[PDB]
Parts: sequence; structure tokens; C-alpha cells
Amino acid sequence: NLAPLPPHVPEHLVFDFDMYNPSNLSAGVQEAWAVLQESNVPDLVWTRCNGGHWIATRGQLIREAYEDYRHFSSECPFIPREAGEAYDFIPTSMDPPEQRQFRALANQVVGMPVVDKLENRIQELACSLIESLRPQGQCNFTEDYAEPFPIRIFMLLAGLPEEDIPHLKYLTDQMTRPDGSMTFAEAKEALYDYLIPIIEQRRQKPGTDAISIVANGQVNGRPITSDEAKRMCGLLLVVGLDTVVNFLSFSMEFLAKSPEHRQELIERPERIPAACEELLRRFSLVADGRILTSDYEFHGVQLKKGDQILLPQMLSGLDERENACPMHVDFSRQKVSHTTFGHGSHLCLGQHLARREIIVTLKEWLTRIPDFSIAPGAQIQHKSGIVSGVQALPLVWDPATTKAV
Ligand code: HEM
Ligand SMILES: CC1(C)[C@@H]2CC[C@@]1(C)C(=O)C2
Ligand SMILES: [K+]
Repeated sequence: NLAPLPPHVPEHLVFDFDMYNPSNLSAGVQEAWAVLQESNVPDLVWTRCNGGHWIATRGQLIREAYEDYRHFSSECPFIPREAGEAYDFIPTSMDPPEQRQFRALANQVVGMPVVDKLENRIQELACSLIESLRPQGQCNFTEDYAEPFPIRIFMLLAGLPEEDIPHLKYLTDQMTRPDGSMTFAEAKEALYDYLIPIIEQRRQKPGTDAISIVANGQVNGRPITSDEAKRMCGLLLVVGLDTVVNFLSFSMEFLAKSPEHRQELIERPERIPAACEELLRRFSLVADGRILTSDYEFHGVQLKKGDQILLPQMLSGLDERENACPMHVDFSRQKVSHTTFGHGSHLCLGQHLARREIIVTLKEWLTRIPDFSIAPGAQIQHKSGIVSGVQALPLVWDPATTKAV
């Protein structure tokens, strides 16, 4: 359904892109979004889909808008508007200066220092999961590895039982790729219904888990409030259950379809880190945005106070203006440019944990299962939203070609 065109939006800037069900989704989600970068498409367009909103299509504008928080506010970061209005997670729903004090505490529970403490656990789980699958000669990658690996590690640090995964995963997914059964607001309240008692429980009897640290934390010298802690932990759950999980599947789908690249990493393991960065660019998957704090002329386009603008983190690296032959994957690419982990004051705090999980996966999987492919006749389906993903990824391989170690 298309919303009536606002009086200030000129017809020549209309491009009805649906971020939750893009026209060319069958060609791959990144490819579907890339249509926004075709020759005849303006740098900034307006779509009448999902209530109506602007979409910056080039890395230059995306980066600029993310840096200018005075005009582009995070107060309402999601499309549709009802979702952005209900969205109140900390620190993502705040703009500087207020945002910074909470960011410092968040970095404390998901930052590099935390990764170091989880290193052995992360390594051990990846190897354990892969070894268990190796002899089967097949797997449903999304549910057999992409989900359990990142999620179990997260539940470990958050001190939450693994049996709670199904429910929490469902809720998080409704906030990024809603199936229609729940509005963002309904999913949020369900998430908070789960968290509130745990936070109070851990404020009374503090543990060493991430929820306890946040719950009993301080924000620039003063005690964090119960609601602030709740809004912070809400973000942690979403990010721990619906980010790396999706990216791993895009990366493995690609490797399953390209023996050449698998071979390159097998022969030269030292290239894994660089490969991780090139895959992060090519298979970027996030797209959220901002709301205009006032009327503002941006790159020749008149934006009105309250207008929502989608700033696809995914598009910057796919922009041929930033990377030549953007759809081509080259692990030796000289200057890999992207905004996969965001840009500006809200730059991803968990990117170190994400990269570690990606690199460990690449290394340990290729060491045990060097040769694999997409299951016979399988047609991989992608899903689009605030965070895009892969519906299912059935893989097959000959056990005789694997190495247990
Ligand atoms: C492939 C994996 C990941 C991607 C692509 C990703 C992407 C992003 C992006 C684009 C933002 C900024 C959004 C905005 O500007 O509104 C962000 C923020 C954040 N991310 Fe990540 N993320 C990933 C994994 C993680 C993980 C594993 C954690 C921790 C468990 C994490 C924690 C955070 C936090 C706390 C913020 C909010 C920072 C702030 O608002 O100041 N991220 N991430
Ligand atoms: C857009 C994001 C990827 C960023 C981290 C999780 C996410 C869905 C948010 O709500 C903020
Ligand atoms: K809001």
C-alpha cells in the first residue's frame, strides 16, 4: 500500500521501494537494495511505501546524515513511524550529548575487554558445533550453526537460560522483520515483560553477567535507573540475537557457492581477516534511519521537520562510487570501504565480538569441512528488513573429504 504523497515532495523524486519486501528480492537482498543505485535513480528519493519516507542511496549522503545528529535524530530510528516512535532502546534512541554517557556503560559489557574473556569459550563452541556436524555430511546452517553459535555465546554473557532462546529470538525478529502477528510496540512490551523482573532480581542480588553489570551500573557518576537499565538490556537482546546470526549465513552461502574463494582461504589462512572485511562489505545487512529535527535543505532536497529518512548502512559499501565493481568479491581489494557497522556517534560497539565470531567461523569451518555446497535443487531465499537475512541454508558435503581435529 502506498501512502499519499506529502505536499513538499516533488514527483520526480518518487521511487516506491519497500524495505520489507523489495521488488528484486529473488536476486538476493543486497542486489534488491542495489536497484536504488541504478543510473536513473537520484541520490535521495522518496518512497510511498511503509507510511512514506526518504531514502539516501549513496554512501556520501548516508555518511553525512549519520554525522549530523543535529538535523538527523535517532529519537525515531525505525520505519514505519509507529515502530520508530515505540523504539526507545538505549543508547540507540538517544542523540549526543545525552547518548554518550550510556554508550560508555554499554561498551563495558560488550567491548573488546569482554571478547578477550570469552575468547576460549567462543573458540570451543565453534569447534564443538562444527565437529558434531562434520560426520553428517549435511546441515541446515541457519538453525544448526548460524543461530546457536552467536546466540549461545550471548546467552552465556547475559546469564540467560538457553531454553529461552526460541521466545526471545521470535520477539527480536518481529522488531526487524515482522511477520505481521506483532507490532513493534507489542514485541517491545513482551521483551520488557521478560526483562523487568530479571533486572530487579539482579539489582537485589548482583551477578557477574551482562544484565547484572548494566542493572547495577553507573551513568557518568550516578546510579542507572531501573527503566534505563531495561531500555539498555532490550537493545542487548536484539543485537545479540539478530545481527551476527544473519551475517554468518550470507557469508557461508557465498562460500558454499564459490569453491575458488574457499580454496583461497584454505591455501592462505592469513587472508581470513581481510576476507572477513570484504564479506562484511559485500553482504552488509543493516538499514535503519533518522528523523528530521527541523526543516532542512539536504543535497538540494527540501526535508520537512518530522520526515523520516532511511540511511541504509548496507548501501555505502555497495556504492560503485566507494568501491569499483561492488558486487564482485575480492579478498585482495585494496581499499575496502563500508558502513556495515554504522557511522557517527552510534558506531557499533559489538563489532569486535562480531569480527571474532566471523573469523573463528571461517577458520574452524574450512579446517574441518573444506568442500561443501548448497543442497541439491535448493533455492536460497533472503528476507529484508531493518536487518536482512537468509531464510534457510541447506548444505551438503562428503564426510570423506572432511578432517576431524
Ligand atoms: C554483523 C554484526 C553486527 C552489525 C552489522 C551491527 C551493526 C550495528 C549498527 C549499524 C549500529 C548503529 C545503528 C544506528 O546508528 O542507529 C550498531 C549499534 C550497536 N551495536 Fe552493533 N552490529 C553487529 C553486532 C553487534 C553485537 C554482536 C553487539 C553486541 C552483542 C552489538 C552491539 C551494539 C550496540 C550496543 C550498539 C549501539 C551503540 C549506540 O547506540 O551508541 N552489535 N550496530
Ligand atoms: C539497527 C541495529 C542493527 C542497531 C543494533 C541492533 C539494531 C537492529 C538496532 O536496534 C540498533
Ligand atoms: K522513539
